[PDB]
Amino acid sequence: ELFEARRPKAKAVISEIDGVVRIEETEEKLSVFVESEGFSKEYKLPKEARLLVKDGDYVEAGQPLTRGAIDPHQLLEAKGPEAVERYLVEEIQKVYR
Repeated sequence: ELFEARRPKAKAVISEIDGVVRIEETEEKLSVFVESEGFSKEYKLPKEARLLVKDGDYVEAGQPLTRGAIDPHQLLEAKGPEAVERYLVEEIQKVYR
């Protein structure tokens, strides 16, 4: 899955830009706002999904919000080549180790 650069089947959502996390939990919804100084994008997730972020936390661009495998391509647009190289080499080594 790593050597072929495939979007994982159960994949985590990563933040596109910087901001601070503001949680919203409805009975039927679990939207998450990452709020920057200019404007902000909203990510709607399944209700039972696991989160890595406490509320009101500062998240860099390309930081996993969800638990799951990162899509290497989403990461390439957000963080640039060196960040993807870091992710691939370590994630491969995880299995072999």
